[PDB]
Amino acid sequence: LMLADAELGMGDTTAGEMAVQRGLALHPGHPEAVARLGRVRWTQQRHAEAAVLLQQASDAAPEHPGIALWLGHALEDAGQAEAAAAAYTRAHQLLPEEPYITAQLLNWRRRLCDWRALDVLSAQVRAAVAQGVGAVEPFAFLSEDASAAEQLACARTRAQAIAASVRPLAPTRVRSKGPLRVGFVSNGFGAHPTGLLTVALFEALQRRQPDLQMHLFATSGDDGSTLRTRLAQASTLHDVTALGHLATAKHIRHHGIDLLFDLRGWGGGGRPEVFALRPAPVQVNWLAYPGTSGAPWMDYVLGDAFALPPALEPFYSEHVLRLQGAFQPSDTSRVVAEPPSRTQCGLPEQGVVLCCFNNSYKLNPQSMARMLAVLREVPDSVLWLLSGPGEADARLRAFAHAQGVDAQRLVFMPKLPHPQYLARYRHADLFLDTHPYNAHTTASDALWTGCPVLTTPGETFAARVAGSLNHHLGLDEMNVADDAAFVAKAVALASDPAALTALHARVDVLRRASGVFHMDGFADDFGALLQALARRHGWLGI
Ligand SMILES: O=c1ccn([C@@H]2O[C@H](COP(=O)(O)CP(=O)(O)O)[C@@H](O)[C@H]2O)c(=O)[nH]1
Repeated sequence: LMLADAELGMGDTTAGEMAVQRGLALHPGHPEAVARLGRVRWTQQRHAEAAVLLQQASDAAPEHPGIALWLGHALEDAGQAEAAAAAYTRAHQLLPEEPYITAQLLNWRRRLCDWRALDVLSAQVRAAVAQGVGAVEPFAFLSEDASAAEQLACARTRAQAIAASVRPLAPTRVRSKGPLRVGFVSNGFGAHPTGLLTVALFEALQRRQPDLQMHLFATSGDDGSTLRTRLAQASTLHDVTALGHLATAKHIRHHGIDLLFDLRGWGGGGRPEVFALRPAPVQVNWLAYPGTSGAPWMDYVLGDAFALPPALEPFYSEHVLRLQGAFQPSDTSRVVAEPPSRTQCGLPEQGVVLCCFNNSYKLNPQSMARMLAVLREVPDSVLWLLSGPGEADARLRAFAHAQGVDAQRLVFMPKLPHPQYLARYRHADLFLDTHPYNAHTTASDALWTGCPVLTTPGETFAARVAGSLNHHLGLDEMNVADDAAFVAKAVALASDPAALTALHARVDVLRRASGVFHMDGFADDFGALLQALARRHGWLGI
């Protein structure tokens, strides 16, 4: 059992199982034992079986904390959202002081739009980051009202834990001579944000920057998307799913990558330990983790003048590089299809449709309140949202009612295949952004379909992304100072269709004319920046 933990700790789940099972062989029905078995299952990804057992073991010892949290982990990944929440609750009841349970609880509550004791929970996670302690996940922490400084703190602490338990590969340099090898590590190469944002760029680079060798290190297998196949077509895609961290790192070294981009990085399925092994001489943070890595192994972050302005530099560990337009490319080959009718989409046939298709953890009391206030001031408006996990949708219905709006004014879109979800935007009149974690991919999606995005650019990179897209498009009037200006601008537009029509017209002009959706230009800018970076590190060219 002690043995079994070490065996499980090591990775040998089968030997782990064998040990545990002999443990149970002694006292059948025992909490401490029954739980480890369920943890084997969880590790083995037999997630429904993990939860049966941890429920047996939880029920026999309603008081171990310990076991409660582990049952949460298992119920989370088994898609039993509300029950996983109820388990983290208990684990928090038993140990209110442990800023490792609180962090997992808070995050799971944001994702279910459960806001009980939110501020008290957030404070305790922020306290934990200020001493950290250290538990706290930098991705989850993005959802909090913390400053750039606090996110950095959270990220270092997490980075230090990794850098301590890893020995870097032998240092190497950028080749002085020959075509530059450029590498990108992601689990999202396919029908995922990363694949979706980068695909038209890679095809543009393949055509326009022949002196750069693109390499994609995919930490996920083929999902059968046209994205994965296009990405494969436009580069050398290496499937490294199932290689451990070190073998992944060695495989990047084997290919002699000069510049290596981390697309995810604190992400969730991200392999930051691969970066921690420094397989490439220059390592860049870009695009799909909207914050600092906080990490000694990351040389650079790639941003832009708006989303990462001079006043944000003190709060990055990386050195800051900027593109000449927005940091964010997108799939400009996408023909947005026509949606079903409004009725077929749950929408009324008349009425202004305000929408926000953001992830549930981005929808907080502040972002919701201000969307709801727009609805109160605009008679026949409707609010169109992504349907969310567990009972998320019902909690927002109750909150709308509490905020003095008819709950039936909220329409919840089920998750759709990307081409179908994209088409939904043609029914939307205005996209209402979230704070402090902006719409990112979803804002690019919205604008590409022709739907304007209203945002309140904040003080962190993650609260400035929507506003960068507006800024680089020329839509400055859609970046407003605060909640009051937000509700006012939206109300102004929603209650005057002629101005609204003019705005859609304006977005169409600016869509075609600005550099924002010009992936050829993006490729030339990106490539030139890569080349100039490489010469700064001794590349002589060719
Ligand atoms: O019904 C849907 C809903 C969402 N998306 C896609 O879900 C993704 C946005 O999800 P994220 O919040 O994890 C990524 P971000 O925070 O970096 O912006 C995009 O790929 C959307 O096109 C769909 O394709 N269909």
